[PDB]
Amino acid sequence: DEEVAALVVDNGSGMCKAGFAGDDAPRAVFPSIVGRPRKDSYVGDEAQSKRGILTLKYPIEHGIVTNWDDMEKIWHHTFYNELRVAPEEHPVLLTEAPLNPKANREKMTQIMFETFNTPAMYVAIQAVLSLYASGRTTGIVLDSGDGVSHTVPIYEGYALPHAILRLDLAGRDLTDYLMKILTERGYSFTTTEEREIVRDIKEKLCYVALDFEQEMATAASSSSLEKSYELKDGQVITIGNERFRCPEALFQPSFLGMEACGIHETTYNSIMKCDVDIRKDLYANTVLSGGTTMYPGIADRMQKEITALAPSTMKIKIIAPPERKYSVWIGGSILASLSTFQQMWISKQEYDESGPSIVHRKCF
Ligand SMILES: Nc1ncnc2c1ncn2[C@@H]1O[C@H](COP(=O)(O)OP(=O)(O)O)[C@@H](O)[C@H]1O
Repeated sequence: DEEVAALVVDNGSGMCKAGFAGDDAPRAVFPSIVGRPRKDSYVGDEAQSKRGILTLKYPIEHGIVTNWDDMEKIWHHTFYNELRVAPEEHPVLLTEAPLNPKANREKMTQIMFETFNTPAMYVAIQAVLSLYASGRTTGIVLDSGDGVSHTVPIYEGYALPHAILRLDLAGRDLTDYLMKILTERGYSFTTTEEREIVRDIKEKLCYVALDFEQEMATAASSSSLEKSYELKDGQVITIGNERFRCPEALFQPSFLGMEACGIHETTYNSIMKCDVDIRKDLYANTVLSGGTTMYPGIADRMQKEITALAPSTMKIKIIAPPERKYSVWIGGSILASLSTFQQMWISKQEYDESGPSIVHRKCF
């Protein structure tokens, strides 16, 4: 091979995924955190491990970069610590959130070429990459991560900004809600350490009920839905209706005091904002992505809820890839490996010729 490996870096609100184009999975995943004492800067797992003696910062808390100084440190960490490569020696494909401000796109571009001296780079919308990973160029993606969720209609490879909806309800909120209802049950999960334990309980024992009320009735009259969970100190606790009550908040945000529409309604509203001529393509190609869409039963629940909102004559299909937790990264690996994509990279030459603003033309 003549070309060096290209890098794929998925910038997540909670976890960053990094690896090499062509691979089937990211080589590294770490917390999008930077910490400094209350070694001068700590990034990733280490910052989390030593959070006791540090003040943590979340530079991309809700999907959008808010502090470029710390984001630069996360990227430095990604190259030198996680992937152990020199960025000046590899093209880099970066991901961005839907509705990312134009100025931010230019900033990312300038930093890659001027700070890291990348030989080439490109930036793609997360939702679009997930759609690519599913083998489609048209459809609507419901991306629910750690600090944010989005419904992104995509037609022929292009996201439709006017129809994109943002929901400030995701994995983080669900974890805290589970801590709250488990505490109401009689336990006590309130500390940061306990938040990590509940996050684990959430990822392992929660599920989306097909019918909330029926599930609540079953849990109230029997122990058939109860599951045991063992804490590190040996204590075994019981999780009952909390298993499905937690993710139910995605469909009924009021449980969290939020007036926002649930994910099914948000998906429907996005589709309705698109040209009537492509709505059927979206209904027939609703793809789920992100860690928060991993709950067992979520696909069937979405199918049921969307069917209730859409015309009776509409064909509804929910696609839930088993590997959807990393579909963004995988889509990037696929894209960066495409023969026709090689001409699309922004080269250092092109950057020197046109400057940061070239990103709008090259990465439309
Ligand atoms: N199996 C699972 N069930 C439910 N939630 C999960 C599961 N696996 C991961 N999560 C949650 O998904 C979120 C992270 O997903 P991700 O798409 O990586 O987000 P981001 O890109 O914003 O960091 C976290 O809140 C995590 O707890």
